[PDB]
Amino acid sequence: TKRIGVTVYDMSSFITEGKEGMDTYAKANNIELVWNSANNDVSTQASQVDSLINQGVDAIIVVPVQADSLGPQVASAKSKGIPLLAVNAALETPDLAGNVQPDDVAAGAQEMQMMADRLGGKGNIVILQGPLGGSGEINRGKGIDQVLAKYPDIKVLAKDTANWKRDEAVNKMKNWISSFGPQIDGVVAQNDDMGLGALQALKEAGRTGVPIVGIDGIEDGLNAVKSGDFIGTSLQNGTVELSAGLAVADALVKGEDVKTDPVYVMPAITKDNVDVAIEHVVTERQKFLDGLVELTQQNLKTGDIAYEGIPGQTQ
Ligand SMILES: OC[C@@H](O)[C@H](O)[C@@H](O)CO
Ligand SMILES: [Cl-]
Ligand SMILES: [Cl-]
Ligand SMILES: [Cl-]
Ligand SMILES: [Cl-]
Ligand SMILES: [Cl-]
Ligand SMILES: [Cl-]
Ligand SMILES: [Cl-]
Ligand SMILES: [Cl-]
Ligand SMILES: [Cl-]
Ligand SMILES: [Cl-]
Ligand SMILES: [Cl-]
Ligand SMILES: [Cl-]
Ligand SMILES: [Cl-]
Ligand SMILES: [Cl-]
Ligand SMILES: [Cl-]
Ligand SMILES: [Cl-]
Ligand SMILES: [Zn+2]
Ligand SMILES: [Zn+2]
Ligand SMILES: [Zn+2]
Ligand SMILES: [Zn+2]
Ligand SMILES: [Zn+2]
Ligand SMILES: [Zn+2]
Ligand SMILES: [Zn+2]
Ligand SMILES: [Zn+2]
Ligand SMILES: [Zn+2]
Ligand SMILES: [Zn+2]
Ligand SMILES: [Zn+2]
Repeated sequence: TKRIGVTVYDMSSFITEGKEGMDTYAKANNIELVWNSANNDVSTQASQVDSLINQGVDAIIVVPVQADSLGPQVASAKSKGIPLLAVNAALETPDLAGNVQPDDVAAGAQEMQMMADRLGGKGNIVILQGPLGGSGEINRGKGIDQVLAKYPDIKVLAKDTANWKRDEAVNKMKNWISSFGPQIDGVVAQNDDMGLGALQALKEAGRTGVPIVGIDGIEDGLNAVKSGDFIGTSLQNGTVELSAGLAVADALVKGEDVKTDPVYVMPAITKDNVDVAIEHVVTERQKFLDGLVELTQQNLKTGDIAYEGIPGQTQ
């Protein structure tokens, strides 16, 4: 019955894994999802919002390219009574109908504290950032900086974007390896994708056992934690977070009272608990999807939208 449009920045590993979850929720709830991807381009995303408005969809979910963007389109959707939600990354506009977000400051602090722990509070690092001007970089960078403020003996040799992408991270890391070589004691990657690119560059430079930390717990990232290629990651299960987003949108379409601003808090993943994340994200995905609508509805009541039974979460 209901048609809900989705426009995402790009089909990143996080979004790709999460789409299966969103689609599972949609099928169970008589929602037709209209997928669009913006190729990392603000103007393309603006065009996709506008087309969804024109089509007269029941609701619109945006996973934005840039935080300071889409004002006219958000205004337009609100003026026409079409609920528009930001999910996964943030917008600056005051006109959202909902706003379903990770605590990216906390995630950035958590990854940086994993590295400080690994390094014993001393060493030189490099930092790979998400797309500049996206809330992911802005907020993960705040959290990283909060932790760096406590470690005078940790030095950042370089920071730059690799736009969430593995192969851009390979190239950036190759430049830094050329510039700074075995001065690099660790890599702090704002997502798993970029940390995996950094791993590849290090491997090619003959360099083994350099600590790397990531964010997301995508399939390859979890495998890296399990093998010791990564020191850890922070779980951002897209199947859970994106279906939470859709469930808030569905509730708005239905005129239901709902928490419109829930927060996804990413649990720490290490060798201690990685096995359970691997079951849910990698090896028993279909089983996890079969439980997702029920999980989503339960979590919507507590507000704890990240809960999925990972060791360390609230029991
Ligand atoms: O900022 C929005 C992005 O989707 C991030 O949440 C992911 O961690 C990137 O892999
Ligand atoms: Cl993937
Ligand atoms: Cl699917
Ligand atoms: Cl598949
Ligand atoms: Cl599908
Ligand atoms: Cl922390
Ligand atoms: Cl803590
Ligand atoms: Cl710890
Ligand atoms: Cl050092
Ligand atoms: Cl050292
Ligand atoms: Cl920094
Ligand atoms: Cl690749
Ligand atoms: Cl390649
Ligand atoms: Cl690669
Ligand atoms: Cl993956
Ligand atoms: Cl903790
Ligand atoms: Cl599948
Ligand atoms: Zn699949
Ligand atoms: Zn699908
Ligand atoms: Zn916070
Ligand atoms: Zn902690
Ligand atoms: Zn610690
Ligand atoms: Zn050193
Ligand atoms: Zn900084
Ligand atoms: Zn590659
Ligand atoms: Zn190569
Ligand atoms: Zn994946
Ligand atoms: Zn919780």
